[PDB]
Amino acid sequence: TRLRIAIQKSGRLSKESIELLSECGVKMHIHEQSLIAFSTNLPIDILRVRDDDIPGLIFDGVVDLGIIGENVLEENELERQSLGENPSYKLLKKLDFGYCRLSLALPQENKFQNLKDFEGLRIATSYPQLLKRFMKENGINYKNCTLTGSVEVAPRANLADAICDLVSSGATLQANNLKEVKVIYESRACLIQKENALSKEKQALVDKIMLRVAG
Amino acid sequence: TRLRIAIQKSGRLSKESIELLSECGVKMHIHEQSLIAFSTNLPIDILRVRDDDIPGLIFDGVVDLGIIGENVLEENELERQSLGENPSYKLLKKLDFGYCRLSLALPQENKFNLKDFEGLRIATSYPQLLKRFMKENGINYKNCTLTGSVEVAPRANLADAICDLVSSGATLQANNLKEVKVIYESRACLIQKENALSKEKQALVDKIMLRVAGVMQARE
Ligand SMILES: [Cl-]
Ligand SMILES: [Zn+2]
Ligand SMILES: [Zn+2]
Repeated sequence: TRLRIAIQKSGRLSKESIELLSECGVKMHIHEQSLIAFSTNLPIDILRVRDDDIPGLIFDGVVDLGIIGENVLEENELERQSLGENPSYKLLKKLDFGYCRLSLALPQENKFQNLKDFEGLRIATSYPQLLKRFMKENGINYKNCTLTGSVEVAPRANLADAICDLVSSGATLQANNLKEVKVIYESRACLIQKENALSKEKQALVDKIMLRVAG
Repeated sequence: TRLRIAIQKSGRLSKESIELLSECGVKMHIHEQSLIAFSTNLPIDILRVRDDDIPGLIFDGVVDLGIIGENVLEENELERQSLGENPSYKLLKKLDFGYCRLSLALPQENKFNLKDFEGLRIATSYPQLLKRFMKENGINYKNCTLTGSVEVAPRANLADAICDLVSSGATLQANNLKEVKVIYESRACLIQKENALSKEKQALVDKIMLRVAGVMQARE
């Protein structure tokens, strides 16, 4: 009977997802719960999960609502489509946090003229589907390297020539002596809902939060 | 032109992987907790990554060798094949560590046959392995993919059952669950990328492989 809302357990979106929910009247205590936190004033459960699992939890109808970045959402949507599946979700609201971009970057010392310079390069990324689609759209051939973390270290480790990296301030690129060369995707946080109809009580509650989110 | 070997950075296989390399005569220094480390006596780069990335690095030819659990290798192979790709690798050796089992498990209070899983929501980090098993056995189910905290999903009423990886030497009694069916038995493996190596690198792999065999016999 309780609404299930998935949010990122720790990372970019965590703090502001919890802040948003509170401002919408959802009271809860976030301590170190491994998976679930229970709202103390409303019939709502907060599932604290790895960001990468949120799109799938929505697609699979496991949870009702989720707060997730467009990049993670689209990466996983593309993965599921490529498996021949039909992932679907309701977009409820584009949010005012989670701002970041996914960009091609090169070692500082490289002379870069064009996207054509990425031809035949090995490119390290945590977003292989998003990278793949961009490169196909622009007719550039390359070799993939999928790494879930430490992407920016790939060139120094001689694993890749270049990277496709999620960037906000430029600080981590600077630290790894890399330079942003081409933005391929721009992302923000979004609130989404599972496709299948909620029970009457649950949808009413969703409608109530959506009022205050708009608020 | 240096041999690249990918191993788990930290987790179920990390210690045992670096130990196997030492046992085989590969000396190395680890100066920091970062992606790359190097052998001191041989022309080898040691890449320390998330386990889940190792199959892909091998399929994509990014590295030459990998040490990885069969479960993780098979999950990602199935994933890549289901994407329309043709993941390929050489299996060099099944190793003497990383023993673990992917098991359907239920809450201890539940009355458990496999058709008892029919229609249940099943949480897992290995959705392809689960899907394949359930299709082979004609049991319909609802998927729940979680990268972590799988064992908490039923107590959180997020799922009815789990398909969980359990280590040799460990049980689920503490988490209040019962293993019902092992669907996959796994150990650590040494694998190689598909495209031929240079003669020099292949020669070093051969030398390592002889040593691995001697090490495993001497450890029994
Ligand atoms: Cl040194
Ligand atoms: Zn409290
Ligand atoms: Zn040293």
